Amino acid sequence: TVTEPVGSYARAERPQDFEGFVWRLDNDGKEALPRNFRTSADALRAPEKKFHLDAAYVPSREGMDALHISGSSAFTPAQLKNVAAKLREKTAGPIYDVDLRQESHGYLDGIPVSWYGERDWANLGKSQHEALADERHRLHAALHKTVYIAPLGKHKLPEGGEVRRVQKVQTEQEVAEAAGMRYFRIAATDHVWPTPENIDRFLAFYRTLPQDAWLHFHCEAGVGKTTAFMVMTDMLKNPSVSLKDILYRQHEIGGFYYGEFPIKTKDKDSWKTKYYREKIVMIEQFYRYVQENRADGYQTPWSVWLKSHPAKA
Ligand SMILES: [Cl-]
Ligand SMILES: [Cl-]
Repeated sequence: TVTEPVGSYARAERPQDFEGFVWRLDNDGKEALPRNFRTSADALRAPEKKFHLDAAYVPSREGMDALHISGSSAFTPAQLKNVAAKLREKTAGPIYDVDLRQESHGYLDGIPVSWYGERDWANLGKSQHEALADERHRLHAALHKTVYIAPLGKHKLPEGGEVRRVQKVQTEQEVAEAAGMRYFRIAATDHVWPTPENIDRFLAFYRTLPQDAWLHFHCEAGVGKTTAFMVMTDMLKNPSVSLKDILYRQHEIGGFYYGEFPIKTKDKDSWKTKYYREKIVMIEQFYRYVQENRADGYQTPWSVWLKSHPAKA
């Protein structure tokens, strides 16, 4: 009798110890595009040293050209419009803004902000329904109110920033439409593997997309959750491609490497270690799901399949 199965370690943490306490600046808006902007049409570059990968290896590009996905960090309304434009030059299908942020976020006076709690876990433990409700109330309560927006610096604590009386409030859905992009929200928690619920929602969403749909995934930094869903999409759309090729190419176009590697972590980041290891196992577990469930068209949802086929540490 285990309390929390592999893939659900975060459930053991206490949400009450990571409540939001400040409006974090998601992007200074100085660049034309958000950080870590990348597409499946991009050329593959040398892997990062930290992952100890074979730089000489040439991963398969089978399906890359048809994959039609991209990723990036958070952004300003203007940076998103730039993304939409760049993507429109690559496709004629609907471009989706896939918001993988569980944390409450929005735009105050056009400034992209989020209600940050330690580890960005201000909405940890909440269902998507509750997280969105919190976000809706907080965004609305900020109108005509004085707010403190600041970027995080020393030890993930507010550093400088600005104070202003909000005159306009917008949700990402609104900003997404303004850029001519469809919107789909997946309330996934930062630093951890997406819950069975997050993936169940994404999978149902995937089966409904038209053939020419372009998915633009993004989170706060655009590395962790963004690469995971990019990887999942790659596996789903290109099931005949090996796990190695998938992980290598998703990494070499600007994403994170979700395979095994010497996980080195700072003393103040040691809490991340087990989550990184958990994600490596779950990545393999998802790959197994796709291989064993594509034949009948995914009749069995991920959550259900995962319960009868739990992963090992
Ligand atoms: Cl609920
Ligand atoms: Cl993440």
